[PDB]
Amino acid sequence: SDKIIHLTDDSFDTDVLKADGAILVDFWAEWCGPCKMIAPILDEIADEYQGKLTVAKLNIDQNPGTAPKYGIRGIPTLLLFKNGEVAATKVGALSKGQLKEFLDANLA
Repeated sequence: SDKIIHLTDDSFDTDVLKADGAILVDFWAEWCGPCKMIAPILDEIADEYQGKLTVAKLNIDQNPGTAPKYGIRGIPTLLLFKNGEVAATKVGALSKGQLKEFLDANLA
């Protein structure tokens, strides 16, 4: 993309778990309706939140390893990482407005 980290099983530790800041990970798949529905929305958020957090996308079919370690079932699942630790969790789609509220409240 441009600002979105395109994650893999092998880059997860470095990209997410080792990052000095907040990472908003999207677990998601090509066939998933709601994932695709929010994909443009993650684009918007990556812009508005520059220097506050980085957005990262793990497609859980091309990267099957990492999902089971966070007990993911329902997709999309958005996970806020704070310096490699999960602060917050949202399952399913939500609008841009609903995601602002989530981040703003959990980034504090």
